[PDB]
Amino acid sequence: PALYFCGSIRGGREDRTLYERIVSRLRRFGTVLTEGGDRLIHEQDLEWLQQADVVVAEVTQPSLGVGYELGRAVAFNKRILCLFRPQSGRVLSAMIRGAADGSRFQVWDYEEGEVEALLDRYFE
Amino acid sequence: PALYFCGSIRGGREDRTLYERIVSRLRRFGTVLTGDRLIHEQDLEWLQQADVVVAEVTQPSLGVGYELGRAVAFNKRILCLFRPQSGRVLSAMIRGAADGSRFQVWDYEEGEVEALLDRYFE
Ligand SMILES: O=P(O)(O)OC[C@H]1CN(Cc2cncc(CO)c2)C[C@@H]1O
Ligand SMILES: O=P(O)(O)OC[C@H]1CN(Cc2cncc(CO)c2)C[C@@H]1O
Repeated sequence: PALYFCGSIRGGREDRTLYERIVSRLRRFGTVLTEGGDRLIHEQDLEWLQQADVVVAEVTQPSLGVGYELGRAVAFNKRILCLFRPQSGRVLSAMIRGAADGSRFQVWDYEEGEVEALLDRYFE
Repeated sequence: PALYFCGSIRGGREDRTLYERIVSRLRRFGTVLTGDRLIHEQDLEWLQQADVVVAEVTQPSLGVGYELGRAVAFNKRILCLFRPQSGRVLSAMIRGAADGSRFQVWDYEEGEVEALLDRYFE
């Protein structure tokens, strides 16, 4: 299983420690392809994105990059899991919340402390 | 001339005034189109029926980025407006998706937005 991980960087790194947690778990389930010059980045991740079997994304921290990766990932027909925290106070965008279909694209609300648990349940 | 605008909403509304300015100008030049699943499907419709997607991308937003991802995949023509005065560095997914031709990113100053839009639209 080849896994692509999306999570905010230039939109804010508020959740970096959580991203690391989320990635540490994914490496128990597969290789993680992720992690003028912005053109290299764009070009490289678009290739990794093409190769993934699951696209896992943390969508609390608003970010253009994460949004665009999801848009290209829907186009490529990839299987997509999004993770959102209602505790944050924000309201997930409707473009994300309503691209969900309940299987190929899923969106799960969670509390930050049980992310490993949830991850175990999805990749089983 | 069918026009789709995107700007931040559930990821921030600091630029609401500036969005109104862009929409007003957009209307000179053409038709402007602007449950959560209704919204996603209805918007994905206009996005498809569009001939050019204009996004203001100064403020980070999942939905503007998504819409942009889908428009690159609908090979639609795209123009992005970015404000260095915000102090943000724009996402590399946006600056680097650009090809100078069918996908453009222009850095402008808040005052000149009307002028930029006039140049873009002959
Ligand atoms: O928050 P961002 O920055 O807008 O997008 C964040 C997403 C886009 N990423 C690709 C990327 C990787 N290294 C630097 C950049 C510069 O942005 C972008 C991975 C991340 O999931
Ligand atoms: O900031 P957002 O919400 O993440 O995305 C912002 C873009 C998504 N919009 C579609 C939309 C329309 N009515 C409510 C919502 C609630 O999101 C969203 C147009 C806007 O260009």
